Amino acid sequence: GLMQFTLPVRLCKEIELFHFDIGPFENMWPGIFVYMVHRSCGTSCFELEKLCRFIMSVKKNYRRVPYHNWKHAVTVAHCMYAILQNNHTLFTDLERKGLLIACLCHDLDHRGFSNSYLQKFDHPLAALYSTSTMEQHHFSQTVSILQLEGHNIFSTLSSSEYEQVLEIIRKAIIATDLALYFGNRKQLEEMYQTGSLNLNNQSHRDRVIGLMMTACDLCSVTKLWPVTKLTANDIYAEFWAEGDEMKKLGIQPIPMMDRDKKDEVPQGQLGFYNAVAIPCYTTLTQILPPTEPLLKACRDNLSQWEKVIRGEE
Ligand SMILES: Cn1cc(-c2ccccc2)nc1CCc1ccc2ccccc2n1
Ligand SMILES: [Mg+2]
Ligand SMILES: [Zn+2]
Repeated sequence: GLMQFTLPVRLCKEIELFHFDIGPFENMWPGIFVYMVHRSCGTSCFELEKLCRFIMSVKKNYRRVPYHNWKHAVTVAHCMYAILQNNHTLFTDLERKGLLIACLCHDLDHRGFSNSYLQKFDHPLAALYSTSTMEQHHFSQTVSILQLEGHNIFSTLSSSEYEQVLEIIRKAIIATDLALYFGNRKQLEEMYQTGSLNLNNQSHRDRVIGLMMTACDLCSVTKLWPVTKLTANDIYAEFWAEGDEMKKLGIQPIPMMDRDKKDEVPQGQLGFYNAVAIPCYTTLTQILPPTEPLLKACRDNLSQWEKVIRGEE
């Protein structure tokens, strides 16, 4: 009850900032998550014994893949923490509880392959989940872990509150399918620009939570340049492996996944910032003004990729 998690002074201060990097000490990550849950939600939100046991089962069910790994799960949870903490009064008790767990669980048992590759391979999961294949799987794994003995962190919620929190987590995880982001943001764009956006409209909250999930998921682009640049290596390590597997199926991959076209990376990064990242943090900054530092950091990183193409680095 009176057992608080306390970080060293540099982490205690920097963790409140959007561009915080969780560091290379894997054994500190669970404690960092618990710290964030306690400040974001409260020390009474979860039983510490169950929470700690949930965290370690989630960790065990992330694989040793270059990018879509346990570090990614905690990083995305930390972007969510920073959004919630800078928007104190905009979110319910259930939403703060669910969204931190949603972020931690959002890539559970990821294999380092896209929905497209599961489809072309004809993987069993592609016949079970025709669309947002991996994202339905991540949610399926989340329910299964919550259903392990002494793992039900939501046990002190009522039946209605429990169903509500699992519906928040389900929508939040499905929303991390980037295929769904483009239409979600367009609708948010129209709703903001015609002034019809209403945060007491459940269907509108869902969309806004959705864009928050995309923003947290892409948050590598919002770090200081050295972190962004080194994370890109891990991102392309998965893509190129997938491109290798494409070539094994007798399918030339897209250039993004073809290691033979490494040189085009800087230009591919420009497109993704202009097509995906900047639009995402822009719409998010309009709806939630205090998330402006993500847009700013993302613009700074866009400029760094522009400097790479100009051979300045
Ligand atoms: C779209 N596109 C195409 C290329 C590309 C094309 C040809 C040759 C090399 C590359 N690269 C990308 C972006 C890759 C990418 C995808 C998701 C990300 C999420 C967070 C941070 C960085 C990310 N970067
Ligand atoms: Mg994912
Ligand atoms: Zn992710």
